[PDB]
Amino acid sequence: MNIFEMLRIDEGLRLKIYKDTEGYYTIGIGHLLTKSPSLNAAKSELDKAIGRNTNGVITKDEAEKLFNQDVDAAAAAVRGILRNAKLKPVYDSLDAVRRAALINMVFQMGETGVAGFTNSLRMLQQKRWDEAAVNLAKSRWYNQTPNRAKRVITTFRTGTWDAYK
Repeated sequence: MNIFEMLRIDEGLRLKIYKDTEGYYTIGIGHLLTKSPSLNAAKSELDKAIGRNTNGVITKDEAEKLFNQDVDAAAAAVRGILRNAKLKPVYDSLDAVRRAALINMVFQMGETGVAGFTNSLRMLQQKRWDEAAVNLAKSRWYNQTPNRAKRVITTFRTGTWDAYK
């Protein structure tokens, strides 16, 4: 098991532009294209990504390509996140699994959502730090996609993959 797997399990895999839960323009295994309105916007977005006039269609490879980047990036966010908000040593003290969920939770957060968390994080404390996490996954996925939200916090709160297993 792993973060990849885990996200493929949580995100699902779509090759045709759709709206997510929040009604955004998304694609693949999470690829948020755009928050707008007009598809076009999102389509165009897709186009520069891919670079080939997809017209809302992609391929497994294509998708897999976006994915990896998305992941490496969440993985990167996470660090910076607790980089700030102080509590860096927490980032370091972490283990695989916790940290995987962390990556999950924060993927594919986007500056605005990112910002807040950091706040809610600092303003929390070295020991409290944890609940903002659980807190953020809740809300992001609660109401709408609660199994996911459950799957995460657990994994996060347990350091065990059994949940996704």
